Amino acid sequence: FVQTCDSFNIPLVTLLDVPGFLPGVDQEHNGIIRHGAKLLYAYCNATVPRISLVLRKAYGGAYIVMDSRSIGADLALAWPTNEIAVMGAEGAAGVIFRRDINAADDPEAVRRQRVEEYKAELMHPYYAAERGLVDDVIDPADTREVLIRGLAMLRTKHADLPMRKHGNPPQ
Amino acid sequence: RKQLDELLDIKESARGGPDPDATRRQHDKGKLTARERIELLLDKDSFQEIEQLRRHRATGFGLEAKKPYTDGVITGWGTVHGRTVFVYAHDFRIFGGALGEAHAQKIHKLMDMAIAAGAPLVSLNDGAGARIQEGVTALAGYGGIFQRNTRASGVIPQISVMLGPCAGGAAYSPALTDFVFMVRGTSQMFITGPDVVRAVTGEEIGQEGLGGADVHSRTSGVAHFAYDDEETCLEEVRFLLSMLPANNRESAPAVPCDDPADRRGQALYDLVPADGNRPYDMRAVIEEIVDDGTHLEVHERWATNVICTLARLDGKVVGIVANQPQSLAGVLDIAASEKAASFVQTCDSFNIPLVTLLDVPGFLPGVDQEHNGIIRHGAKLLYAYCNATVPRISLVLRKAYGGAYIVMDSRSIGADLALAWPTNEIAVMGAEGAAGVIFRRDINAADDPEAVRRQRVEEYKAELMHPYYAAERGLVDDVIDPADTREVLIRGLAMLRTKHADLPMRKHGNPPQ
Amino acid sequence: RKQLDELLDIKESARGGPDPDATRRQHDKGKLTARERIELLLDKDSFQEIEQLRRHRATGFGLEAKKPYTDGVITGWGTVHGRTVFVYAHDFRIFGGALGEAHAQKIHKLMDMAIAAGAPLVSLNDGAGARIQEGVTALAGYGGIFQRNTRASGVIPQISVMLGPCAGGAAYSPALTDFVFMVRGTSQMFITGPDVVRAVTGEEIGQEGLGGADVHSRTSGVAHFAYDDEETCLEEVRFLLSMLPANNRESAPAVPCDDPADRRGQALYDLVPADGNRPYDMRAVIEEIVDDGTHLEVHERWATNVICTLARLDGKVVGIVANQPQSLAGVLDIAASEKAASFVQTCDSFNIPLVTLLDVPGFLPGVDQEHNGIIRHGAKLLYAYCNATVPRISLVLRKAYGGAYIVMDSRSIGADLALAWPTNEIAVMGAEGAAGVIFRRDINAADDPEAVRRQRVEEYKAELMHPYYAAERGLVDDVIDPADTREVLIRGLAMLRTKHADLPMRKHGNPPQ
Repeated sequence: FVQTCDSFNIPLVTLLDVPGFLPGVDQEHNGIIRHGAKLLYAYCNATVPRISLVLRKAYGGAYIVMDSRSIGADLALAWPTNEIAVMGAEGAAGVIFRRDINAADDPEAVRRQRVEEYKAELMHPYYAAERGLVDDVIDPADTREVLIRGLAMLRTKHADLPMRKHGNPPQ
Repeated sequence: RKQLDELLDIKESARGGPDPDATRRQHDKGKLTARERIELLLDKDSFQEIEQLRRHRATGFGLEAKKPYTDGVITGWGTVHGRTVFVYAHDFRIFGGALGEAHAQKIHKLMDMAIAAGAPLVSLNDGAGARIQEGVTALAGYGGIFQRNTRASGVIPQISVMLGPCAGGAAYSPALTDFVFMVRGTSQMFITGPDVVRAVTGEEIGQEGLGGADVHSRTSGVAHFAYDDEETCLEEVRFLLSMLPANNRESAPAVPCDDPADRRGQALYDLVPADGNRPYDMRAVIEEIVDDGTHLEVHERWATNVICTLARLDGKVVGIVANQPQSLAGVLDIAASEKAASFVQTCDSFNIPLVTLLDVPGFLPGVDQEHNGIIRHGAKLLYAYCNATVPRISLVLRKAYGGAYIVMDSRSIGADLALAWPTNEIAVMGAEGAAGVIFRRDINAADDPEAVRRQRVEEYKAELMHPYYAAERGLVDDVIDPADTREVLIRGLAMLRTKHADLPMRKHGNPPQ
Repeated sequence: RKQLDELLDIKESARGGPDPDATRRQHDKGKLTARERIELLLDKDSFQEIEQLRRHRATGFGLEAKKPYTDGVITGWGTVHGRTVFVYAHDFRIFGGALGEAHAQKIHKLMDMAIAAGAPLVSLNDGAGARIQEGVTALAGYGGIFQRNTRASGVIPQISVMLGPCAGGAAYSPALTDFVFMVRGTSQMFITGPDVVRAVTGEEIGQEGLGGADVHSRTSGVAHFAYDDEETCLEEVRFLLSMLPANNRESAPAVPCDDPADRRGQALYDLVPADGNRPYDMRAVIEEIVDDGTHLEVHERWATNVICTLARLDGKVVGIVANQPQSLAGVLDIAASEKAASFVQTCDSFNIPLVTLLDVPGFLPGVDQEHNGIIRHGAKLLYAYCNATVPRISLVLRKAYGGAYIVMDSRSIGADLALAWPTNEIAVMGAEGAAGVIFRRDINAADDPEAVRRQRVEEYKAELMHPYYAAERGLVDDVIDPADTREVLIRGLAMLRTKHADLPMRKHGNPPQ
């Protein structure tokens, strides 16, 4: 769909609420690595206006593949309900404070504390906006107007593609 | 003089990595260090390093205390067989080779230098995932890597060598490159690791069973090559680089050839039965034809019903796509279509001529094939050949039936030359089943309708499917002595060397996904 | 929702800046806030902000304690007269508007959006230098700004509005833009500030004396415009944008014109003396000729011996270069050459036609001019005209002597049309000088040498310097009724509107520095 829209000069709006990729032997053995790369390639190679908007979850590689600023989106927006993170706080605090959790008279209160400290520094709804990974956090009810105004500013976008016969996208 | 001593100390401290315990843990796993791998890849003394002394600038969660030199990736350039190559190599000893902001900017800088120079880019991968301590800031670093893989695609050769664990988004970087090499035991690739698959699906599986070199080499198609150890793997990376151009503005480098070029292939008379039911190893045919019997097979252990291999004819690189009658009777299926499409596309973008050897009875039948989309996967091979502008020669050895004849670089989809052996059967293969309608009057007359059907089918085949029918209609350019194959291909490719073809005005085609 | 209420609170907290004292301190200095300036520049309710919530991540020297939203810069886009314009404005209330790493990346992002969209870029500058506390890391942020100013140069109009202090490398960003506006009293620009000049050179000077709007407007040439207040300044920025195209692929936008193209110019008979010794204001001539007497003079108060101004003829933008006989007798000097070269280059790159009005006796003589390089500075104007591909019309009102005639868009350097009034004197030098050299021998002999001279001068002036000499030899295309000037220029420009001229195959010329 991205490839078709791109080649016929149709602007792309991506709405994220994605926890990750489908786990399983079925997915890895049938090549999610090469099939997932097709979506990534289509967005990276796209030259039409591109806006991404995170509604809720945007975790790990999936955040990056769904037209993140990092792969060339012209604008990235988020709702105040956004959770943009590499992984869950429980997992991250788990590894970082392994030593402090193993010790302590109350392992489960030192875990719950380090999770809250991790979330407060690295995983809150304003973290992405404070670092420029998203361009604004918006009132959900303004979504229609913000997309219209973004696309109108981007209507004249020229981007150049490299000198080649064709890319070698994943088959 | 104080300053020089300080400089030798800091360089020695950066070269040795963060501590010698981390080196021992790496060697204990049967893995080499980033620097040992760069030395095996590159010509002696060719390596020039960039940003050796780079360190992270992150804070929180103990990062201020652990700022090792290189920040976990070694970046620079050297030579392979005298030609410049750009390389980056993760250092697993530094945060498990995990991606930081500074680490990522070093990779961005090096990838940009490869694209700017028009020279190949080799990744020696041992490190996946964002540093959890840096957060999404570091995750965003993968974006710039993906953009650069995509900009470089079909511009400079990109080789990915997997020499360690690779979990999550990071695995997509190799997927965007031209060739993926894996080492058995020490390397794995998956998007979601075994811990999370157990928790979610309930399936129980180890790292090797989920995403080992044997999985990706034989089942998934993610790995083009698999090797027992790092030494053999990096030897074959050097050999592949010797068969590829530096960039899409050059042809693969030619070598001097002692192998005469008029050397007759009388052995082909015995290797290929005239009995169309008996199989053979198509590799034995390739080995007879190409310079010194040398070829580098890609996806050797995936979809073995097709062969994709790089070889030389009169010292000049060629890519060969060939049905393997030994394996699923040489039919095309989803996997073979994906394998051949990928190979044709790569050769085309790097100015490598294509020779297609046909012995194909059709496509693999089954609910499995139709339900999982052979229509859109088979179209990938068709698109890759139709869209190809390198010299293209097809040669029918035995069977070429239906759509499969047309898809395997027929003259009808734009092959420059089509040849056939006298053993060729080029047919539509629907006569059985058309015979009912075509001969309905004769069958209805009966006195054994089945034997009058079988007779009229044989009469149809004798008039429209004999060995000289294609040649008499111009579907093939000649019927040749099998033993002249090597010479005819050499002379064909030499006539086509100067072929320019123009591609249409577009951003890109919309090939089937 | 709790989340919406939190969002309105954080946005209100970002809009109002770090503390309520800071706004009053900005107003007390006679300055507006960044947001008030953006409201004066842009059409009501057109402004869309990006990265309002961005905050720094630096840790030196007490920074970790004050991380205000937005950093020190407001970035976004809106419209001026319905056309999209990109803007960044320093917020002096945050670290004195000084450049941090995050602040710089916001500016990089916004400049990239302007270049990608092909629309003008306006900087509302109130911020001096890198944050000293962030160090070389922050300083390197200016590099990316400089690269983008350079890539954008002659592609999109770049306007710099100086509304505060500007010390150091930062001043070079405006220098790379097309037009610099300054406000008297509240704005200054210098590379080295008064503190450091005292310590090193021992000269004592204030900020206003070193780099005020009057210094840069009248002496240095760094400022194209100067205004008493911000309100008039930003009104004139909007007016300049209405005369410029969005990018180098468009012409300046035309407006409807009810000022007839038909004769209006009988006043020119009185404004311009036939007595070649007597001055006049060349602006009075321009005001007669152009639509409604409206023109926007650039570098009004610098090198007043030349006029560069933007006006309209029949609703279409034109750039006018004209000698000012009122000021240094209308000679060309270093400053005038630099001023006109800059103006011709800008008009050419933005597809604005050029009309040149000559009344020029020669170049300013003296050691000062020759020793400070009139040879290389005069060549800048020559290069700009020779290299120009827009429609070009020159019109000689009175004097056009020697190299000055040739440099001011003569037919000989590629003017499409050259016109003259019947008051024209086109010659290699004055009659006095020419007769002097030609008849040196006959004057030095005979009786009444200062009477033979008087005779030969009168004969030279009558025979070689009459108003029809140039026209009879094809150096000018026509001699016109002064009162027809407006109509002849309109008709000439309309014939030349479709002019395509090709530029040579090169990275860039090597114009004189």
